[PDB]
Amino acid sequence: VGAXAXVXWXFXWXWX
Amino acid sequence: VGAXAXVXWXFXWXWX
Repeated sequence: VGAXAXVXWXFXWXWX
Repeated sequence: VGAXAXVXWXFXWXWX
């Protein structure tokens, strides 16, 4: 949750 | 995985 990989920014879900 | 909350930086495991 937040940034890198998961839900948030970068990879997986959300943005980036 | 990476940053915010989980394993990596901020909350949960690793650093921050």
